[PDB]
Amino acid sequence: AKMRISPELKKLIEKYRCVKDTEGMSPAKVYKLVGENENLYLKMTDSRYKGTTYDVEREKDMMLWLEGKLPVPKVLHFERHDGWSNLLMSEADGVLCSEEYEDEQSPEKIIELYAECIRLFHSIDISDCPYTNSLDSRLAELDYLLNNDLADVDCENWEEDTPFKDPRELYDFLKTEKPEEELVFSHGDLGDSNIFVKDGKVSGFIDLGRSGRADKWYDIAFCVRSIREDIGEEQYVELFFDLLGIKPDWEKIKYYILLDELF
Ligand SMILES: NC[C@H]1O[C@H](O[C@H]2[C@H](O)[C@@H](O[C@H]3O[C@H](CO)[C@@H](O)[C@H](N)[C@H]3O)[C@H](N)C[C@@H]2N)[C@H](O)[C@@H](O)[C@@H]1O
Ligand SMILES: Nc1ncnc2c1ncn2[C@@H]1O[C@H](COP(=O)(O)OP(=O)(O)O)[C@@H](O)[C@H]1O
Ligand SMILES: [Mg+2]
Ligand SMILES: [Mg+2]
Repeated sequence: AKMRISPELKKLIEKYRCVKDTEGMSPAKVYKLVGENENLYLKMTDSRYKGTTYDVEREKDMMLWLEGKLPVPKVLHFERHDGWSNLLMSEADGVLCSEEYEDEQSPEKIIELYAECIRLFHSIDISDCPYTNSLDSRLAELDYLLNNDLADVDCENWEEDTPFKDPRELYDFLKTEKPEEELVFSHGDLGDSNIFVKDGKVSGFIDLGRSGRADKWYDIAFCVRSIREDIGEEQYVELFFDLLGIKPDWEKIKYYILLDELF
């Protein structure tokens, strides 16, 4: 248990000036490798999350599968060293969505980007998708996290509208209100922190440990959540739906939003 990376990987990143990310809120460790000819990225999770949607090991699988289907990083190196899952990947092409609009009067551009991701997602053949993240599987995983204290139940940034007075109240609810599901490709954590844009078009997706099959409303819900907080104006949510060309199923949007609360 040397705590981190193997020798080989150490040699591989030597040439680069390692810069530790400070944005990622997951349990994973992220490092930007500032190189001469390019930039590389190293992401790693410890053994506690092995098997879970946090496991970069799983993230690596989806990264490989999605190649030639979505703009994802190139899997440059992967290893399981000392109970850790370490992934070396290519820098996402484009500009981090969040950064690209971090301060602009571009509400419409954001919404457009979100709707493009959704349509784009729907066009992906999940017939051979490595993982399935159905509600059943997710709740089983949530249950696991809570039992092993792998979830931050006290100090997380919760929605101002989450009723529940404790973890199990919410778990129970999710377990009781499971909505009907209609599998489609799902990112798992669709936000301006995991999406890249270029020339006003999506150019890349990262953070894939939670990708796989799941209901259509999952990602839709995530977008709505960002939108309502990052651009206060009920009117901009209606536009997002106009672009997706569908009516909102509020009951399901609320559900998937709550589902993400303990992750
Ligand atoms: N625990 C680790 C996870 O922490 C965040 O996830 C949390 C969301 O950030 C919270 O939502 C807040 O941030 C949204 C932007 O996404 C805003 O729209 C919203 N108004 C805010 O309440 C939500 N309540 C809980 C969710 N677990 C990271 O995103 C995710 O990558 C990381 O794995
Ligand atoms: N391949 C990549 N190219 C560019 N930036 C990346 C890449 N991988 C990670 N990052 C950067 O690091 C941040 C955290 O990485 P992410 O995979 O989202 O970890 P977490 O699961 O904690 O959110 C991202 O918001 C992004 O800024
Ligand atoms: Mg992320
Ligand atoms: Mg993540």
